[PDB]
Amino acid sequence: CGRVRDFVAKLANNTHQHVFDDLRGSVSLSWVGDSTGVILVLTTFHVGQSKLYRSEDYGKNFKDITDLINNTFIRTEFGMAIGPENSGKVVLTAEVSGGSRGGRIFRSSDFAKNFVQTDLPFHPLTQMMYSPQNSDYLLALSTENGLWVSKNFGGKWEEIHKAVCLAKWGSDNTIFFTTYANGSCKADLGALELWRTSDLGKSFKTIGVKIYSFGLGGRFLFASVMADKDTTRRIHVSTDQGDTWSMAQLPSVGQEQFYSILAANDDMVFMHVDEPGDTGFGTIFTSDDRGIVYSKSLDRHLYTTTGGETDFTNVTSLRGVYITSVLSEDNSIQTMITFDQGGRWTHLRKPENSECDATAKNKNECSLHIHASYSISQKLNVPMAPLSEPNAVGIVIAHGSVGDAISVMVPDVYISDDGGYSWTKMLEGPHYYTILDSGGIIVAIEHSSRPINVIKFSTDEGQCWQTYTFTRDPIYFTGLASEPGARSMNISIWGFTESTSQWVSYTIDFKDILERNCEEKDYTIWLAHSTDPEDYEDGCILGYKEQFLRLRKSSMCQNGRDYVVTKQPSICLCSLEDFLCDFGYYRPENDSKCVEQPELKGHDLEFCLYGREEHLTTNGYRKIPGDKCQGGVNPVREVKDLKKKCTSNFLSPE
Ligand SMILES: *[C@@H]1O[C@H](CO)[C@@H](O[C@@H]2O[C@H](CO)[C@@H](O[C@@H]3O[C@H](CO[C@H]4O[C@H](CO)[C@@H](O)[C@H](O)[C@@H]4O)[C@@H](O)[C@H](O)[C@@H]3O)[C@H](O)[C@H]2NC(C)=O)[C@H](O)[C@H]1NC(C)=O
Ligand SMILES: *[C@@H]1O[C@H](CO)[C@@H](O[C@@H]2O[C@H](CO)[C@@H](O[C@@H]3O[C@H](CO)[C@@H](O)[C@H](O)[C@@H]3O)[C@H](O)[C@H]2NC(C)=O)[C@H](O)[C@H]1NC(C)=O
Ligand SMILES: Cc1cc(=O)oc2c(CN[C@@H](CC(C)C)C(=O)O)c(O)ccc12
Repeated sequence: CGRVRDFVAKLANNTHQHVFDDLRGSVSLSWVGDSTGVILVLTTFHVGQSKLYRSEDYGKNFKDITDLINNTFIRTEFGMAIGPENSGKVVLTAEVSGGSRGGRIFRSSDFAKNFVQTDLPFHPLTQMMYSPQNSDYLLALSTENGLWVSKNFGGKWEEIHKAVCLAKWGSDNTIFFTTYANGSCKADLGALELWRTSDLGKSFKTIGVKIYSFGLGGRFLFASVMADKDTTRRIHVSTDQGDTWSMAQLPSVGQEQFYSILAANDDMVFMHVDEPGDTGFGTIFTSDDRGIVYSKSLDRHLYTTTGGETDFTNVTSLRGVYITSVLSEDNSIQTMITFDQGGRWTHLRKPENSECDATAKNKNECSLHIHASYSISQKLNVPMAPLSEPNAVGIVIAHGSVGDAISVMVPDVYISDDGGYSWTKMLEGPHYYTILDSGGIIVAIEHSSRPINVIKFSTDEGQCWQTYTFTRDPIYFTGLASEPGARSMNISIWGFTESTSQWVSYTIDFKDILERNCEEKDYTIWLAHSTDPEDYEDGCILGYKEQFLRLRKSSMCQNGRDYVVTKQPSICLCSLEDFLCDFGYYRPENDSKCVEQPELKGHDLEFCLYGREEHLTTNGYRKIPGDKCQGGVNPVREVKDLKKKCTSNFLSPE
């Protein structure tokens, strides 16, 4: 096919070895800041000692800064707490003598050039959490279940409430937290009170009662609330930060049951609801843009209750695309993909040249299935979960199998450049994989029981590969590290030599491999979501199309750190398919027409009794959240009031 020439020399001077000498136990790695190059490596020993290393070169060289922490012992439970973005804030938690009045931290605002020791008034139960708004604002939970806040980068701490189960930063330095009264968080479960502070503890407002748990995603604030004189509970939603609430359109659940936010974005959430009775699976619902009304997206979605693992995956390299696992009747697992944000799920098309396996009832006809958290947890030979990056358009890389179900065999690696519509076997056998330069470079390391001296790369998005021996002394591979955001040319291969064992890291700079900077000609026009190009609506997803400029497979050049994914939207005519049925409406049959329910049952009937004025009254149709369509069809009909229809059956008092 095609390759890069004289590459060996180009990677020769760019391969940078660093040996880590003393290392043991927990090894944490933290990137600090974007486009800084700062990496922290924290190690701990036990009968012990903590070693701390720093690199400004993206891992090409480190320097032992343990002398900055006074060679004291860092507790790994709390790891390295890194400030948001380029703040440079770094906080480590030291272990203190048993009798100490309070804990102790080592903090740096300088990207760990200098640290300062600070004795705390308390003992941290949790890692310290930075306010996303202001990186000098931190909150922590004490072992006494106190809520402590620092206005200056952990220098001074104030205890704002004395009983707290859970606490979170919202937007604008807001703090949400749950509290208890009588006794342990555990005991008062369901009886918890939900509070909010917007002043950092000057004043509070209790925005919920009978609270079980809460959580944030997108614009939504979710709270689980227990039913009066009952063992069950249900979701309530707030977009006003607790000021007003509304009951969700979801079913209630018992105590063995749970809710989970699978994904949330400014438009909506995917809510997973556990099935009653230890199924190991649930149903996924997608919400409307209020987070109030829930369409039912997927049945028998696999989510384990203990050590809860779900293969649910945002495919971040193309808009609207998500993959996940479902549990079949034959008790086997199948991967499904949605291109529309959960309006439709379907099996993943299999590679043209792939062959079906034993799991498949027909040798000619089967599909592609993806290994993800679940496979991993069951200890199938799976080095990495699925990878995609938003700056690498359409690209998805995953271990998988081709057949009627996820198979237990040793998986090859598969790739897609179109966002999951079509696939190809990228490499045979399990590999660790990473994306550099927004897809300009793909890198892979073989997964082996025995040591490896070799790395593999592709500049054509996985179509052909080349091989580079980065060391004479082969190592046992322990991981890849590369700058978050997939924009660098720099990749770190982590491992240890055969023993007297020690860790080493070989960091490779591809700057010479692609010497040429990409230019306008190197990009070609690509419509995302194309199915039938003769169709006027081809590629409309959620009301609109996007056309991209993508880097040619053939063209090899660096995209650049400043690279901008450029795309243009086309606004499609609204059709009924752009709407979801509103409360008390459903799509019977083939027709996409939303029609009125004859009567509301189950949680529909629950809501209908217990809902509120806005949602109970309806147009029968709402725009799918995030759906940008213009013109064409707007359903025309008058808002009705459904409260009468539910209460219609009940005898009412005077
Ligand atoms: C599945 O993965 C997709 C790819 O990552 C997700 O798409 C991304 O969604 C996020 C959030 O909706 C978008 O984030 C951007 O954030 C910046 C930050 O600016 C500020 O925005 C508001 C202020 O108005 C506030 O939240 C903060 O102050 C932020 O600092 C915005 O300026 C952007 O306009 C945009 O909102 C990404 O743009 C988007 N990526 C792509 C490639 O479209 C998708 O949401 C995921 N699905 C789910 C359900 O989570
Ligand atoms: C691969 O790793 C190397 C480090 O080994 C990274 O080197 C860094 O390169 C950037 C730009 O190429 C340098 O940035 C600087 O930016 C400021 C802002 O204008 C200005 O002083 C200069 O224009 C300068 O270029 C940075 O100093 C440099 N750092 C080191 C230690 O060499 C390189 O960025 C990595 N490659 C990629 C693609 O990320
Ligand atoms: C795996 C798992 C098991 C479980 O029992 O509960 C989970 C929950 C709890 N969800 C809360 C609702 C609230 C947080 C919005 C609730 O169920 O009341 C998760 O959020 C995520 C994962 C689990």
